[PDB]
Amino acid sequence: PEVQKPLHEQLWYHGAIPRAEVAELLVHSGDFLVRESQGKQEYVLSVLWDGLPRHFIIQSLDNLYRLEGEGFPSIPLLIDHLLSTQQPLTKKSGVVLHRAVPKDKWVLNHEDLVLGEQIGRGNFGEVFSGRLRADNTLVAVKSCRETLPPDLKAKFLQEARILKQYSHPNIVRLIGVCTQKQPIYIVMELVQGGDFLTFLRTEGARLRVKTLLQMVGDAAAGMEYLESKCCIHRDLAARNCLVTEKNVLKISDFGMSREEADGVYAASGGLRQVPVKWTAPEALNYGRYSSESDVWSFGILLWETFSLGASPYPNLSNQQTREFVEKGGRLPCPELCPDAVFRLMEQCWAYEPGQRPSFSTIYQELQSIRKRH
Repeated sequence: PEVQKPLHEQLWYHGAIPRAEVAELLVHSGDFLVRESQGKQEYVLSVLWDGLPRHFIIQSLDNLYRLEGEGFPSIPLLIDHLLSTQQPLTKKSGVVLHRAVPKDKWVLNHEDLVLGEQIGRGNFGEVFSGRLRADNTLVAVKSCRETLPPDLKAKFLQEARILKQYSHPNIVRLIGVCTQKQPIYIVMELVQGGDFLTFLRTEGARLRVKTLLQMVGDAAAGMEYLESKCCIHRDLAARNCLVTEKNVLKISDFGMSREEADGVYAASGGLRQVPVKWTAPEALNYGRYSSESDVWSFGILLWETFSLGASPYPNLSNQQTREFVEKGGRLPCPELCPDAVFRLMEQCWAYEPGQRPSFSTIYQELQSIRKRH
């Protein structure tokens, strides 16, 4: 029976989840969960009341857990008491429990995972290879440095929030989220061939034009899917795409990605290390991100592909690149780039976002070009 299970096996115990996720989960008055305060090193009962989460420290003495009333030898017993009696958590607050909010299917225990070697560094910190102990599934593990500013750490679970919703052959699969203890991890499929930029540079002259077109076609299919889900990626670049053992491309690094039903994300203005040279002018100038700015990014990706991993605007700083683009400046046609592909790239970088092609158009055009290779 449930109440006899340890706290760490309870459906309504959410461990090290951050406050922003708590606020997401607590929807109706009386919705609650129990978690660990990483700072205070105490258990906390978080409950929605008058529209906002309220956080109550669970006291312990003589191995009995309590608030301002009776004590119990376990937190599940305390929770059962409060729920069954409908007693306010404190006389002063009047807060009453109504509904235990359970973990979703994506939560993974730390004990389910073994971390391997570092494979990358992202904006939040290191990315590791790893394995699931139950079956030896190889995984990629995204971590978050503790010293990052609170406002940025609050964005760490965005990649998981987004990828939980998706399933497509050209988008990296989420496996789980390790939020029951610190350190918190996001666990994804391991795409064994690594990043596409390194692939282009390493395999270089071995790659046939037909293969290059299939790989950017994969990217285009991934982007068409994301658009269909109202997802604006914002960080599309060759180095953020991964290559499988069979040279299938998958889009990765969703940390910046935003879901917007009406198709436009207005940036905070506070983003650091913005990928300027991959970003559309309206996105930088006015903070307007959309699938149309992702199309701009896609044009840069196409340039990266057909240059076999050249660095864009190599003789310009980020500020100089913005000034260059405002003057009409664009990247030159790579030697190996078919005329039709360059024409498409040029359309991706139309100054006005409304003049850029759709991802469906891009995918169909790339496919038609490949069929003559």
